[PDB]
Amino acid sequence: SKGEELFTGVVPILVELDGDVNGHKFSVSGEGEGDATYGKLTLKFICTTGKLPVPWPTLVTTLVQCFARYPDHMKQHDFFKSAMPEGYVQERTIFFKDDGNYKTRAEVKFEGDTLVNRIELKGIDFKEDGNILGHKLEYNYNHHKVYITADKQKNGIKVNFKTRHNIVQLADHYQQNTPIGDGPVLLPDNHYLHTHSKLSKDPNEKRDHMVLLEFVTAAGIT
Ligand SMILES: [Cl-]
Ligand SMILES: [Zn+2]
Ligand SMILES: [Zn+2]
Ligand SMILES: [Zn+2]
Ligand SMILES: [Zn+2]
Ligand SMILES: [Zn+2]
Repeated sequence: SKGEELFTGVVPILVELDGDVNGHKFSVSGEGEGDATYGKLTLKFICTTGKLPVPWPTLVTTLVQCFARYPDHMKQHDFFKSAMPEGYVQERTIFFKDDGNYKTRAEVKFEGDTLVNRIELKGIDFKEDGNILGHKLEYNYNHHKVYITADKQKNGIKVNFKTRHNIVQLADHYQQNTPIGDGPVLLPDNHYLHTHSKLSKDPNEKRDHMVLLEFVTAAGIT
């Protein structure tokens, strides 16, 4: 697709999130770069409103799958790049086992050379002594397969996966992505993305933050 040509090199990224979980409002901003040729994302996130009222790892999935590396034989299945530069809307619900849920809406699109992911998140029904509001999560390495199928009536895709974070907390993620523009997109055969991520800290950063390194690779079609 033509969208694909936009990702041939290193692309700067801006990520922005306004959130409200059980009435606790906050905001996060992040920046870095993506290199789809390697499926590689490197980002640093800051909580601009002070202390994050939820654990950083619970926000990773919310905080740009257009940077996935699609092998050559699968490139006709890359919906995400095909929707660019006009972009796509990503809507998710995340159901935390025995606890609350997040509902999110994001617009992912190019603003000139910058890929911008602008998000709103609302979280409800969380328990005060649950794992999310009680901040009980580890902060290490994860790998999850992200399953994708076409949603042809909406000219987009439907996505599902599970996460697990050690305290273990389970979450079911359900996602729908729809193009912003009216032009043609690639509607994929069923496949999945390997999503491998590592969180860390910047030793010189005083603000509440997260450094993220992520490698995303499409698979599941022989
Ligand atoms: Cl994986
Ligand atoms: Zn925490
Ligand atoms: Zn809004
Ligand atoms: Zn493992
Ligand atoms: Zn989790
Ligand atoms: Zn994997």
